[PDB]
Amino acid sequence: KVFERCELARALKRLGMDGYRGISLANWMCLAKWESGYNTRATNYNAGDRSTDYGIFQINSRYWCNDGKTPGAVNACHLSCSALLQDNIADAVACAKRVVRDPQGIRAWVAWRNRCQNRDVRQYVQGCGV
Ligand code: NA
Repeated sequence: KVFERCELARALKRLGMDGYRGISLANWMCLAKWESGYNTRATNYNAGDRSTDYGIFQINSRYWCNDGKTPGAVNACHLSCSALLQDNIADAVACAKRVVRDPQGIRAWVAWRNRCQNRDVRQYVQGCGV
């Protein structure tokens, strides 16, 4: 599923993402925008280390979910990576919450640093009623 901007903003707020571990909703929106373009089925193979990024937040198979083919990987979210490709984003949100529970927080995603950090991210949530 490819979510529309405000549709996604409203869903995330309902899922308790606004202010989660100090992270505003607009930041989560900026991350989803740059990682997948709000697309839940997005997958990206990293030829360099044999891992794959899954779903709306492009969560990596090396530390977060299990896809069985990634070398020396863990499954911290305790989920099959398939769970991160559903139209229902409940599991992906639960896993994203787990990711930011580590010291790096939202910085764990390089895209966030490149395109969201220190920028005016208000545009991502404007007019959505959140
Ligand atoms: Na894994």
